[PDB]
Amino acid sequence: KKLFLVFWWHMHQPLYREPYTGEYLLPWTFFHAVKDYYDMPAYLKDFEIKLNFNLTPVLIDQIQEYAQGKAKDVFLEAIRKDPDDLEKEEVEKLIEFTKLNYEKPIYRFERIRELMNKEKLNREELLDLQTLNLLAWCGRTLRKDLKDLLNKGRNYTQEEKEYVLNKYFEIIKKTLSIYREIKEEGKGSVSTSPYYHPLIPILLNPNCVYETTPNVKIPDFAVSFREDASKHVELAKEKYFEIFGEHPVYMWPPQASVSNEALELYYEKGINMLATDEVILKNSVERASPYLRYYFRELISVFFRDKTLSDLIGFSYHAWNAEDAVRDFIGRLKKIHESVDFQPVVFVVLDGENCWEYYEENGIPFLEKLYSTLEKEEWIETLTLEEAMRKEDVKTEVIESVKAGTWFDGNFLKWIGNKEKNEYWKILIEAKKKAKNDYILVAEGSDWFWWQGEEKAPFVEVFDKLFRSFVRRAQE
Ligand SMILES: OC[C@H]1O[C@H](O[C@H]2[C@H](O)[C@@H](O)[C@@H](O[C@H]3[C@H](O)[C@@H](O)[C@@H](O[C@H]4[C@H](O)[C@@H](O)[C@@H](O[C@H]5[C@H](O)[C@@H](O)[C@@H](O[C@H]6[C@H](O)[C@@H](O)[C@@H](O)O[C@@H]6CO)O[C@@H]5CO)O[C@@H]4CO)O[C@@H]3CO)O[C@@H]2CO)[C@H](O)[C@@H](O)[C@@H]1O
Ligand SMILES: OC[C@H]1O[C@H](O[C@H]2[C@H](O)[C@@H](O)[C@@H](O[C@H]3[C@H](O)[C@@H](O)[C@@H](O[C@H]4[C@H](O)[C@@H](O)[C@@H](O[C@H]5[C@H](O)[C@@H](O)[C@@H](O)O[C@@H]5CO)O[C@@H]4CO)O[C@@H]3CO)O[C@@H]2CO)[C@H](O)[C@@H](O)[C@@H]1O
Repeated sequence: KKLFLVFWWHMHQPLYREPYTGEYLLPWTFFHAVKDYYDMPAYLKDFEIKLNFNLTPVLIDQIQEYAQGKAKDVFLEAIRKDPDDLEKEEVEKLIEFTKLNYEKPIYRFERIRELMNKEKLNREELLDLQTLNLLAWCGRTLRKDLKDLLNKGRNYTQEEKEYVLNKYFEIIKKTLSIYREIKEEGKGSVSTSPYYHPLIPILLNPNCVYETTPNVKIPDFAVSFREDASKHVELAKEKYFEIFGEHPVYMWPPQASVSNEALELYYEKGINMLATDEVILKNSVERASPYLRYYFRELISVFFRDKTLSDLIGFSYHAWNAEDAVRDFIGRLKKIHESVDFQPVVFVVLDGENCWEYYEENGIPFLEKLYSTLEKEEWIETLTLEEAMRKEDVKTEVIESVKAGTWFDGNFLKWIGNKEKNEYWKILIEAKKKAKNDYILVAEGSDWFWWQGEEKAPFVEVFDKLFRSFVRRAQE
């Protein structure tokens, strides 16, 4: 009697490339590529487990541009420059970026504390500021290789900074290939999402938000987004085919977001399985175990993730010692194993790149110990998405209707419903009536709405500039 454990690590970045200047206005794709996007599937070279990955097509597009050397990244240009050539604005952005990340354990360099307590920075201090920002984002693979430079902690030279930069781009150049390799070798399945990570249920039917928040105000959706929702899925299939050589049969719905109409669209586009959140299961069916494979109207398979286990990794274990955390996780899995007489399927699904920066040493002690311990428990079998879809010795159930929602409180309020987020939908609705190209699809990404209408925070004005630029470019 095994416990079937399925990790599904979701990787995504919205499009940071401004269409009039061609510049990447934030560096987050670069930094998560060098820190997480190669390294997370690279664990499979050292550990004999299965791990699965979602790659959004807009993320793939950007990884390709960085690998090809065509991304003009304005933040990275300020890192690369000799400090004598830095503009004041570039120094301010570098300071602000450091202050944003200052308390994360991956920024735990004593020299960073020294630099942020200086009234004025000279050339050698700016070089350290540049290089330590780079090295803070070092991934597991190069943390071994650059150990000498990482332990120095200070007094970096321009030659050393450039050496780090070169190694980082080598990692990026190898990134799509490792996903293809682990897929071909049967070490994991790779899924994708509708192209720019939109909220498919709202595009199909904005009235679905009322199934969970009846009091919400939404704008007048005077134009149909139903064909765009189809296009997000179809273009994603095409990009996935280019990279991996088949049409994707698994997709991760952005924000775990589903609805009856969205599940029908996924089915019509040939998707055979997806996962969503336990809250939607609880919202939709009174008696429902999350350890079964569900069939929605016998059209498409659905798994509901184990929210507790996913949130332990996403929110709890960064504050723990690595062995405390792994013992706790294994203990919980054992309690599941002993709590039922069938073989449960346990889906652990969360973002694959956003939690590690809060862990000691980028979560490498935690993941190395977790994966080492998992692979040695005879009662746990980690599965690919393909194996979880096809496994016969699993329990199964039919469901006929779900209540539309997301993994954020089961509802859509993080993307719609207040004055500021509604104004973005209004801009998009008016833009859609006049849209001439696929930049309207870029503007439909969920990320723009997530950041809008929150309390002010550094750099979020850039998301607004991007969104509004895509909206304008869509009409030309
Ligand atoms: O603000 C202070 C904050 O600091 C830390 O949080 C940071 C976190 O450690 C880091 O991983 C990242 O979080 C990312 C995350 O990695 C992504 O996967 C993504 O999270 C989504 C998540 O996977 C989904 O399950 C869903 O999360 C829901 C939960 O299911 C709800 O239970 C609720 O979670 C709260 C949880 O119950 C509490 O124990 C507490 O830890 O706080 C949790 C969040 O408030 O709400 C969330 C939805 O917010 O949806 C997620 C969003 O798509 O995205 C995350 C970032 O949004 O960044 C965190 C900094 O924001 C520390 O862990 C926290 O305890 C602390 O409160
Ligand atoms: O009120 C302020 C706010 O403060 C804190 O947030 C700040 C972060 O700590 C800080 O790092 C920075 O956040 C950056 C982030 O680091 C950067 O990577 C980028 O985020 C990307 C994700 O990396 C990417 O995966 C994708 O995330 C999706 C994800 O795929 C999806 O599944 C789901 O989880 O939604 C995510 C959002 O759509 O896209 C985002 C970009 O959209 O950009 C971030 C912003 O620059 O800045 C934060 C704000 O200052 C606390 O986290 C927070 O709770 C407080 O609300």
